Amino acid sequence: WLTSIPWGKYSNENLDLARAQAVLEEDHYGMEDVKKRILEFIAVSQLRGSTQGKILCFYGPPGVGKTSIARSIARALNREYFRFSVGGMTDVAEIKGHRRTYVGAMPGKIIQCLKKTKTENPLILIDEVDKIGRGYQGDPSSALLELLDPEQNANFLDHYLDVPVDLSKVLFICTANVTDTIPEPLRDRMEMINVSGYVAQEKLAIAERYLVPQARALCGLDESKAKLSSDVLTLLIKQYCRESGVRNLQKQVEKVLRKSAYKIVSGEAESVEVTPENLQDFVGKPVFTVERMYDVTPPGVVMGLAWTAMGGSTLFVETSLRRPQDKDAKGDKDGSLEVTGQLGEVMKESARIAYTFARAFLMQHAPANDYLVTSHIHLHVPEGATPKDGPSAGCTIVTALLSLAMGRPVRQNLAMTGEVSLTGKILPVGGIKEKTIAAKRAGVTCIVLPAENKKDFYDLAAFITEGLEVHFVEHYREIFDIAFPD
Amino acid sequence: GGSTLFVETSLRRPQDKDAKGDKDGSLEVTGQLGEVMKESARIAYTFARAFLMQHAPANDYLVTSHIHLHVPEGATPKDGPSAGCTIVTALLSLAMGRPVRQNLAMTGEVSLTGKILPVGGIKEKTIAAKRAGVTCIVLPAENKKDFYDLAAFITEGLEVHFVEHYREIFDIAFPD
Amino acid sequence: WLTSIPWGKYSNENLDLARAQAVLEEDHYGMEDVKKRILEFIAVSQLRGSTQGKILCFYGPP
Amino acid sequence: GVGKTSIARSIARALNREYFRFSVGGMTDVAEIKGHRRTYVGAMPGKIIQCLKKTKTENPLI
Repeated sequence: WLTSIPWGKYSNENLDLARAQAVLEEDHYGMEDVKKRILEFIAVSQLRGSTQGKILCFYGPPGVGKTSIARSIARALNREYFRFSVGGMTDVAEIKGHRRTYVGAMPGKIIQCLKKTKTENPLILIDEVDKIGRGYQGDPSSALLELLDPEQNANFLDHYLDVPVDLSKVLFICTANVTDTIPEPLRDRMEMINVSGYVAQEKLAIAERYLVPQARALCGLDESKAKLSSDVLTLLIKQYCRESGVRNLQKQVEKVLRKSAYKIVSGEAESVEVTPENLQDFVGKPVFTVERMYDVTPPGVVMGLAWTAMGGSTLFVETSLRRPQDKDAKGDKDGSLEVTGQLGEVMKESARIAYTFARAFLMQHAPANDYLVTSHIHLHVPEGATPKDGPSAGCTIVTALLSLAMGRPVRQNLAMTGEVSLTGKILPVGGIKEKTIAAKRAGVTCIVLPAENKKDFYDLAAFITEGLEVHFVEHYREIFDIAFPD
Repeated sequence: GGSTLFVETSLRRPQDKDAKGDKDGSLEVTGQLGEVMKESARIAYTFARAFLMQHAPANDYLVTSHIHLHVPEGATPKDGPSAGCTIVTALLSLAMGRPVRQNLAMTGEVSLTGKILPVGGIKEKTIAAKRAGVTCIVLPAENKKDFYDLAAFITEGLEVHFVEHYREIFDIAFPD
Repeated sequence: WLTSIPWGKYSNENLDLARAQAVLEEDHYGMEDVKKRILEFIAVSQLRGSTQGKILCFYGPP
Repeated sequence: GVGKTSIARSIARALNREYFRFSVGGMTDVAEIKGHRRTYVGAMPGKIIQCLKKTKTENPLI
């Protein structure tokens, strides 16, 4: 075990920027930030000699190409590759081996990585960093810190092998679908890159240039026998697949290619020209026949954008009058409110703040409207949004409560996300790009965002912001003139 | 497999504690309820209340009455919320007393407003209903393909009913 | 234990689809999805040559 | 991000006494400070023991 380890053996690293740039572009679509960061890394390493190894993490929805882009980076840089599923782990021993006192004790897994790669400047991937239990007899995060410290990593040693080994030239990648649960000490030490979903156009491009040939090769097929139209892929994306990722699209394309291969072997068509008419037999029938859960937004229900752990979503904040408005015409009782959605205490406080603001705003605008003051109401804000992004539904909550008070439905194909501050001031929120792609995928044409988030919508591409009559606000009153124009 | 579970509702307390009383008609739920299913039961409760208020405003039963509902267990938590429609119709029947139409089954999630979402186990629930001997089955519209992907011999003897909103169901179980 | 292991020994695999389909229909009724999935697996393994191994689960009532 | 760790390093450099760091935050078990009983299979001493071994000094800067 000691001898098989490389010692001073550094894998030759690619340094030409154009070549690695082209490799990354041909192995992947989009991901401009990741490719630019790798180009900066190569430029630094070529401008400072020794092949330093920098740490970073890729945060984004699944089925986006994090493992694939890391593999492409290992390929382009010419350095080796090795991954590790840290998710749900509770035994640090595998990273440190043992004390050597066991029967044939093994070293740490990084020792195995160095042995297999045979070189001391490899690419290492860590998947499900956010899923670490860090429970009893575990706490591997500390070891991870020991690994990811810019200075301590240089003297890393194992329980099995107490000799130190340099981990400064080793490049580290980490992948997660959310940035909150990952430990803060581990969070700070490494930078954080956003690979954020795809719209139908990006998914179609990825499928036609990366998924279809890949699965044809997987199914032992050629570009002539199995033919898929871009229209077929678009229809599949719209109806057979509803998420920000690409994984389910991969499953469907693999299924159709499997059926095509079977039809070629035992069937009659030496080659197949897949079309939607034939897509029905190749896959089945549309699963998501509805673009949205609602299309008119009746009174008391409003669309909102949620930055759930898996990309973005178009949730529907709903309200109902759960008691007769007039128990006693003289009665000056409080219009109690019930809230559902598995809400935390911060969510409950935000709902209370939105309730107070809605009452005040009605009293300012419709003083005779005692509906909100005197009515027992129930609002359901669907869960799924991360707790940090949850308070972004206050704007929805307010407009939905107003609509219920006056009965005026919110404007159709309208989505919003923002945070109220007990007076109407709308604050910036996170997950702007995921929410934008969700709204685009849901048919939203008008979108309301805080002014402070304007940039996170303007830094987006142009083909991701077509038909979105954006509405940038700082105070809630403006929205009342948008959601309720008349 | 699948089963047919009879959701039950009872008035576990006197309706007229005080004629002028404006107290909430609280509801208790049995069936080893999880948090998600408890929230689904609450949502169905409020939806049924609002539905009565709209359809029968003079009916204060669901509002001024303390009720108990039991959903028989066996269903996995994922499929649990599918009984929201059953809960709503059971509460409505207890409110008006009109017994639900016989040989009628239903399953579908509710969204605090009556919109009905697709549910899983369509084939398994269909065979459970067929073995149970029903004729009218209510399913979400979005589940329709999952019911039409079944064989032909597996659907005779029942009149399927597809829906995307609960009002249609109120027009089915309570035709009169 | 080390020597008793089959090293490089691969059980000969049926590849014809008619006979396998008839066998599946003879030994069972229904399960059409499973039967056609096995047919597709055999077709893929035959087209690509080597007897590829694949993972799949059968979920249903006991 | 003010320079507490940096100025502790500077103090260790100036005094010439060795330096070592120990993150006690988010920590529950006392084992990492006092090791183990030496009887548990694969037992380890306290992290301070590792510090004393590494520094090769009796008066380092922890």
